[PDB]
Amino acid sequence: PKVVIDGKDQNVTGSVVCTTAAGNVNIAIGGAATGIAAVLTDGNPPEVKSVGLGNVNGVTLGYTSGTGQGNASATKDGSHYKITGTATGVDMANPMSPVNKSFEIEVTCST
Repeated sequence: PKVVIDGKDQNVTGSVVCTTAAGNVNIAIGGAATGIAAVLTDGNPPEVKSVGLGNVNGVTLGYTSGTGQGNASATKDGSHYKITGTATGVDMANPMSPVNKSFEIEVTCST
């Protein structure tokens, strides 16, 4: 599993678990210390509906489709998923302007 936020590798150790419901793919990495999750469509190519990166460098980052904030794309190659885009968050100290960091997620939902 590979998670990169703002060009910085998170070196994630948490396991990757994927499930399906109501025509969507739910991807989740790790647990409390990680809090990463994603929601894709079960089509090809998959459309990113949301990505949650948890709290990184003081900001709770995530992407949400149809908000005008950030962007996100995904590709599926077998069980492998690649999600790239720009996540947004609130600057707790200076809420004047939002925070935009790029992210890249590469996971396999196998074994």
